[PDB]
Amino acid sequence: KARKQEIIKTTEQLIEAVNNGDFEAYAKICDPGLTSFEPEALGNLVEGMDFHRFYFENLLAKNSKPIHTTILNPHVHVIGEDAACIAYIRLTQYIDGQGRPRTSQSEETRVWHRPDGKWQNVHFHCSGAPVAPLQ
Amino acid sequence: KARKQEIIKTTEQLIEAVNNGDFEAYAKICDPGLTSFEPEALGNLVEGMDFHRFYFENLLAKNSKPIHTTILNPHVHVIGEDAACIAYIRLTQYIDGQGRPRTSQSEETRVWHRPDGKWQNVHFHCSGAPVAPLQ
Amino acid sequence: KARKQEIIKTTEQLIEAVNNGDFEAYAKICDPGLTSFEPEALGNLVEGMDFHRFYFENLLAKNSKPIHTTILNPHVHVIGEDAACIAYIRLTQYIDGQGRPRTSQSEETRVWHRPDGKWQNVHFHCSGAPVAPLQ
Amino acid sequence: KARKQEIIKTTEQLIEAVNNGDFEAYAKICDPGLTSFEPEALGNLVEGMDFHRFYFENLLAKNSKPIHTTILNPHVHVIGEDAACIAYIRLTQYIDGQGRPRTSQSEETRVWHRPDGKWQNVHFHCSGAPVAPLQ
Amino acid sequence: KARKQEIIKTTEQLIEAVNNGDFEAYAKICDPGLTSFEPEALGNLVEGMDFHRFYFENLLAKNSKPIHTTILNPHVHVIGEDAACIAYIRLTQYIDGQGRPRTSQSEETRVWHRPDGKWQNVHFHCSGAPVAPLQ
Amino acid sequence: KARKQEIIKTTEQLIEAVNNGDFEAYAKICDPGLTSFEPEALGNLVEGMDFHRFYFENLLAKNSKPIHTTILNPHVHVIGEDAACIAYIRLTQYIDGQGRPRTSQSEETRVWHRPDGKWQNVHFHCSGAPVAPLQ
Amino acid sequence: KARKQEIIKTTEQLIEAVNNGDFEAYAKICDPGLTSFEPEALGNLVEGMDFHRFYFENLLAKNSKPIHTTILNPHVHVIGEDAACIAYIRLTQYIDGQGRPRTSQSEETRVWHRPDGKWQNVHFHCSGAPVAPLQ
Amino acid sequence: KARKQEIIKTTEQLIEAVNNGDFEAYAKICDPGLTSFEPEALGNLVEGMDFHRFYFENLLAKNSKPIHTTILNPHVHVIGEDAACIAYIRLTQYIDGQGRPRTSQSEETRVWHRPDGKWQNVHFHCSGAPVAPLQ
Amino acid sequence: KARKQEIIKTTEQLIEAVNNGDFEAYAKICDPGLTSFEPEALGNLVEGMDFHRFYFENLLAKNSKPIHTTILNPHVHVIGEDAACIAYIRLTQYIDGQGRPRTSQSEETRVWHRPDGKWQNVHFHCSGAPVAPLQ
Amino acid sequence: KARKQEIIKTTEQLIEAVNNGDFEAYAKICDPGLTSFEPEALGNLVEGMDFHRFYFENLLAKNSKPIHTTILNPHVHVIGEDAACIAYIRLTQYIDGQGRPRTSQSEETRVWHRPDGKWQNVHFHCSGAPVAPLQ
Amino acid sequence: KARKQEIIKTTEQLIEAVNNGDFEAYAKICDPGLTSFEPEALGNLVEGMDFHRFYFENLLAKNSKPIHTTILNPHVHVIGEDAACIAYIRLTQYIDGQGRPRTSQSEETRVWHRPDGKWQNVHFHCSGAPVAPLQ
Amino acid sequence: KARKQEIIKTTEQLIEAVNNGDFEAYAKICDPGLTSFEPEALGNLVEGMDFHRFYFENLLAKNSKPIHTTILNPHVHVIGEDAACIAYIRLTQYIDGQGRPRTSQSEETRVWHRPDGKWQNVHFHCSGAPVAPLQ
Amino acid sequence: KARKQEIIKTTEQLIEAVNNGDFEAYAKICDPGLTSFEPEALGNLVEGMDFHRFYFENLLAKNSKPIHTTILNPHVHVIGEDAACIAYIRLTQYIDGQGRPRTSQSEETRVWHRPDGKWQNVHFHCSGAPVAPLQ
Amino acid sequence: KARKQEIIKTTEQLIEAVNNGDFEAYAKICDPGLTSFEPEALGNLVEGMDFHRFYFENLLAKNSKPIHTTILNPHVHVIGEDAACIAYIRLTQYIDGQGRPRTSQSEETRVWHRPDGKWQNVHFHCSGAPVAPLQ
Repeated sequence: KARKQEIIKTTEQLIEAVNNGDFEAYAKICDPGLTSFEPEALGNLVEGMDFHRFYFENLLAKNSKPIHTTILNPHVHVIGEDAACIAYIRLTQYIDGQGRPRTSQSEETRVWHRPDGKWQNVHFHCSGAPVAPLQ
Repeated sequence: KARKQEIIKTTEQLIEAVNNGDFEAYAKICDPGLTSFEPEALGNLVEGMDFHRFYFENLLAKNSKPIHTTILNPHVHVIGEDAACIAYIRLTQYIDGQGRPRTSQSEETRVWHRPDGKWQNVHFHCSGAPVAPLQ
Repeated sequence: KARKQEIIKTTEQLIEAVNNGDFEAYAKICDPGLTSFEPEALGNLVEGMDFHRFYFENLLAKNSKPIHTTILNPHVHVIGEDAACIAYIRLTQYIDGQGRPRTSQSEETRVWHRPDGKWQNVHFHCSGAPVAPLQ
Repeated sequence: KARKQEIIKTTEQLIEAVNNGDFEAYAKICDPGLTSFEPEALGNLVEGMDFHRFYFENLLAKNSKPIHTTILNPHVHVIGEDAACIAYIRLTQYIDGQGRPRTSQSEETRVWHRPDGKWQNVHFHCSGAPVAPLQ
Repeated sequence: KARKQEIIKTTEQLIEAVNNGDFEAYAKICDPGLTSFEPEALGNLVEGMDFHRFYFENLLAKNSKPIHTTILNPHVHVIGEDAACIAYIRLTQYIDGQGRPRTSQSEETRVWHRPDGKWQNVHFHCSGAPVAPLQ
Repeated sequence: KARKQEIIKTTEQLIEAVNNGDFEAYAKICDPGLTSFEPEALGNLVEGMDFHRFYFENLLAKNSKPIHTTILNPHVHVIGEDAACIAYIRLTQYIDGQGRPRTSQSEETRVWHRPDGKWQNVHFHCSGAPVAPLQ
Repeated sequence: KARKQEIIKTTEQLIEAVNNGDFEAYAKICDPGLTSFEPEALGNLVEGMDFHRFYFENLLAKNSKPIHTTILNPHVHVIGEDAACIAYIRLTQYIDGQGRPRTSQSEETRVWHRPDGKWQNVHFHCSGAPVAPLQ
Repeated sequence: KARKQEIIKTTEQLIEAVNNGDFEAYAKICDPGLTSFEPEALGNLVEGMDFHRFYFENLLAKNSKPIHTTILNPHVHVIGEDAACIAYIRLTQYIDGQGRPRTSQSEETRVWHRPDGKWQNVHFHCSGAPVAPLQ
Repeated sequence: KARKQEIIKTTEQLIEAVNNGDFEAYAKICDPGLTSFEPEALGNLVEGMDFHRFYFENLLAKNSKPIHTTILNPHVHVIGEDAACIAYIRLTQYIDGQGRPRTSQSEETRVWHRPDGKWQNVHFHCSGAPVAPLQ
Repeated sequence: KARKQEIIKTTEQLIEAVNNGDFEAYAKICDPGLTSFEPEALGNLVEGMDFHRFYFENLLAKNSKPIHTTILNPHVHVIGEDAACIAYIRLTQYIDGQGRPRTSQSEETRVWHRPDGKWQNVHFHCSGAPVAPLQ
Repeated sequence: KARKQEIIKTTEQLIEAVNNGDFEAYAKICDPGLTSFEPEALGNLVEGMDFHRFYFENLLAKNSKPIHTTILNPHVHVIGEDAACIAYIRLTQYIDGQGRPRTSQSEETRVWHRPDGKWQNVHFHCSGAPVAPLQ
Repeated sequence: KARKQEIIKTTEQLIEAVNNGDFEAYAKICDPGLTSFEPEALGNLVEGMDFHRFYFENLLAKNSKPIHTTILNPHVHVIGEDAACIAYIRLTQYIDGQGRPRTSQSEETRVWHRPDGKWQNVHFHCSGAPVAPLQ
Repeated sequence: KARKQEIIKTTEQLIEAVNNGDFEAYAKICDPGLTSFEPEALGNLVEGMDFHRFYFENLLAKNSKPIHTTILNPHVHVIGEDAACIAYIRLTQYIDGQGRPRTSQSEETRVWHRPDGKWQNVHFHCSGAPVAPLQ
Repeated sequence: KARKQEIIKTTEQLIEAVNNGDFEAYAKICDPGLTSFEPEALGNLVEGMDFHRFYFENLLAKNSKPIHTTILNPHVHVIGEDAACIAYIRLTQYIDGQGRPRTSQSEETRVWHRPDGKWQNVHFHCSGAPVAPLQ
């Protein structure tokens, strides 16, 4: 019961890092063999870090607008001593180029494993909106 | 290396069962606590079997058209003695109501665990097209 | 903790009655001073039973199609010995006039009171789709 | 008969606070376990204060335009010594970015309980327009 | 206080007569100098009975479909011993040519006078939908 | 015959006051229990003065453009010693934001009563265009 | 004052003849040098009877549908012992090819002269709809 | 034969006055009981001078652009010693806001009477374009 | 003055022949070196009879519908003992494939010469609609 | 054979004059009783010079752009000692308001007579584009 | 001068053969090394007979509708004892699937050479419509 | 075999001259009796040099943008000692008004003759795009 | 030079087999490790025979319509004793469901290798239209 | 197995050169007889270097924006000692003129041969997007 809390804590940390534009921080939580389905891949299965490094260097760098993220009804499956899965709904509140409020939704899955006594994210599937807020 | 083959074999079996409209068969491979993201849920996270039982009783029952399914570039992560994850691209070839050929694509993730010495599917995330071919 | 279960049980019963087209049954669970916000009222606050009696006599009577209803993440507030409130999301699966599957969503609130030792529904607010499935 | 007046008085106070952009004031009238259905949640059931805190910090702060709000035909149910429900129609008059007059309508439900001898709002369902005037 | 009830009673009777297609009955309640604003006049002020006699002879005659009419929040002004005014909102529920339910709204004013000890309708203004249900 | 002239005279005075933006003047001619149907109410029946006070404070204040109003074919019913009704068509000529001429039409009903030996307007129904010229 | 009545009587007779499809009757009331502006002339000024004779032989012949015509607010100028002018608005109620009611408006001028002690129509200008009801 | 010339001469004079923006001149040629059908009246029959006085004070005042008017195929009926009617087609050439040439057509009727030994225009019907050139 | 009448008479005869579908008759009135501008030539200048012979053999042959043709304001120039030109406007009334009346306009020029003591048409220019009625 | 050359020479001269904006020159070649069909007349037959004088005073005056005109396949009929007709196709090359090249086509007829030993143009019919290049 | 006639004669013969659907005849007039630009080639340069043989076997075979072809203003260049070129405009009149007349235009070039004392067509360029009439 | 090379060489030279805006050079290679089909003629067959001289004086003069032209798969027929024909596809690469690259295609035929021992172009047919690059 | 002929011969044979619906024949010419880019794969790289086997069993089986295929300008590279590449343009002529002719274009590459002394196709890239004719 | 690595290495080098705008470098890796299918050729098969030289001189020269290219799932066939083929999917990430991120996909084939002991690219087929990123 206590193990579900630390998956949600770790997941929160990861999302924080991304919104902060901290590539250094992000690289410590992801497995170096990470794979992902996301809208920016145009239906392709991407693998490794360097496809993502572009957005941390050229988009997230300029992040100045106020933002808020809410995680709704997380379901955690624990499937060994060192293995976990989480499914959740994500709401992001942001302000657009007109100065008006906006909200966008994505539905998301992450898979976790614990090599060397540290949790690492090995896979990610993002659906509905992209990871960055929709336009 | 040999453990990746049996995940792909088991995944194939599951997809076969669905196309066949065999609810009995389908219920043996899924965990009774299965959860899923799929377009038919309208962005909601559904849990348990009875949301799916409707399509096996009222749609799949009438399945008469010829169909072919191809799995492209499956990536398998093995994350314990009894835990596995698979990501893949799915192409379905089918014939429409005009009698013309059609093809549709979905991109898909499944998570697997082995309680009682049998593999069970615990989570599913489907993206692009629905599980049944698009119109 | 046990009182939340009987609100969800009673709410289920009410929804059953409506789908069944049982006006007799429906009249026993509702307060005779019931009020409602629903799309069929065109933004107006209707009160009493006879606005609803039309659909039980002229629409629900003919109900023949297969249907399934799922209640997602019900939140119950208990606010006295004899007073309760419930908020929930409703998914309805149905088959259309072409013979194709459909799903529709509504988000809903009900308020309950217990005069004479029996639960009665005193107010209802329906949002998104109407009470009957959308077209 | 006298208890219906103090529900309408309290409801008026709450709406005043929101239009004024007074988060401090707003937090005293709402229950800390408040839940709401509103268009900004995109069909989701939100809970707690911090989803709302964003608009008091980033939108309502800048409120400068003249505004008027009218409550039409409030119906109050009183359902214990310490429990009440109110349904009402809301008209808001405002001036747009062109300097022209506008009016918008919402239809609304609030549920009230009296712990510690003070009325607290425990649930809210907003329909038609959002809480802030429509564009 | 009692005089407001008999205006609402008389108004109900008139609406009944129209839906029934009873021209004989309708002619007894209206003043022979009746005037009206209604959508069928195309923005013109019509006077006397023979413009209306057409619909009782050629449309209302064929009235076979089920119908229900609800009067919402009637306001009555009494302005002498023998003079009254009523404003109200009207909801009509009907079934269309596809066999589907429909609802339409009109907002309406009637003026009443009592020559020879019998109430007579002297003016009518109809707005939103026409007197017969909208298509 | 002479009593029809003073209703038309009084009605003219009222319309003058509105176009002039004289709230003080307007308040003396209307009954404090005035009710109205007008397009700005969005199909609702408004009552009392403060819904109208907004336009005298924020729109009519700025009235600078040339305007002309013509009343066509007024019909007056006199229904006691102290009670009257008037129906009329209104044409307004105005100049738009391009500097081009425009004309708009509304069709209108007013009801009058004479408490304390002074005529007061008790009800108003406006149809076609709003009270202010259309855009 | 009495001479205005016989112009309206004569005008009524003419309109009757046209709706009846009586070319014989129509030819007795019109001057043989009649001229007209009407939509069927496509902006041209037609003169004499034979342009009109086509519609009495090929359209009006088949006239079977129920019809009603109302003349609103006729203004008559009398301009000698034997000379008159009339301006009026015409409403026609008719039933369309779907079996639904319709109404159309035209605004019309006729000029009259009395050679040989009988009134004759010398000119006609028709505007808005054509002489026959609009589609 | 000679009397047809002076009607065309007088008609020319009137049109000149209007294009010149000479309200003084215009008032001498029209009967004080003039009536008209024109597009600016929105299908209504206007009477007297003050509806027209607006355009001489606020539009025609600014008339600066070059203009030319041509009268085509005038037909004159003479119907007493002191009574006449004229029907004609009018072409107006003008330059638009882009500096490009434009032409517009109207088809027109005027009725004339001679009280006190001076011709006066008693009625006017304008069709196609308005009196001022079309945009 | 008398020579203008015989040009209009001859022109009438020609138009009669065409509507009648009489190629024999048509060939006697036209010069064998006839040239024409008409919409059927697609902006080309056609010469001789055989381009026209197609419509007399394959379209005009089937002419069964009622038709009427009116010639408006013919202008004739006579330019020798044996040479003439005519310009005119043509209105055709016809019944369409729905059984509804229609009217179409063309504007037309013909040139005439008298070799061997018989008038012959040497050129034709047709504008607006084609020679046969428009669809 | 030689007489066809002088018609084409004279026609060229006329077109030159128009493009040059020389009203003086143009008036010497046209008959004072000239008539024309042209698009600027809106389907009407204009007669005399003053309708054309407008374009020489207000459009052609400003002619500054480069222009070229080509006459294609002129057909000349000679129909007396002093009477001629010409049909031709006209291509005009011009530069538009963007500075891009444009070409437009018209198809044209002119009729010529020789009073007092000088050729004069008595009629003109222009089709496709107007006389000035199309936009 | 006489050699231009036999090119036009030979060209006529070829077009006859095509419309007749005579592949045998067509093959005798074309060079076996014929090349062509035509719309059916989709912008490609086709060479030899077998691309054309398809339409003689599967389209032209069924040719039943009446057709007429006119050749306008042929220009012939003769460029040796045995070499010629022709440019021309082609009008085709035909009847469509509704039974209505149609006309289509193409502009065309053919090149001719005389090996073995017989004229042969060596190249063809077709522009505007295809060789068969347009739809 | 060697004669095909000098036709392609000469054709290249001509295209060079046009792109260079060298009218002097262009006039030496073309026959003074040149004819052409090109889109700028609007479906007409133009003859002689002066229609083309306009573009060398008013468009090609300003040619400043970079351009490249490629000739694909030229087919040459040689049809005497002094007579030749060439068919080819032309690709032009250019930069537009936004500064973006563009490519356009035309398909083209030229006919050549050798009077006085120098090759001269006698005919040209251009299809798809115009001679200058498309917009 | 002779080796280019046998590649074109072999390529022709393959295309024949496909149009014939001969899966047996097709399997002998392709390498069992064949890969392809084609529109039916939806941008994916397919490998092996069984994706293609569907169309030979369910589409090509029913092939009844007349068809013709033309190969334009094949370029062959020979790159060893046993290795070759071919690029070509393909035109297909076919008849549609209306019975009208159609043509479609694809541009295509094939790669060939000679194991065991027999040519085998190892790769295919198809662009523009699909392998079967476009709709 | 080792030979597949050097094809992928060489292919990477080529793509690098293109993005860098290094024409010198690009010319060393391509065969001087290179052929290509690419969208810029408009369906044509181009051959040699000078069609490509335009983009290295006029587009790639200005390349300043950040860019990233990813090669997905390369398949290599090796078909001799000196002959190879590669098929791959290409994703390009770039920033647009608004400063927003973009991604585009192409699917691509290259053929390689080793004359003189150096690998040279002999053919290229590009599909989906062009070689430069899509707009």
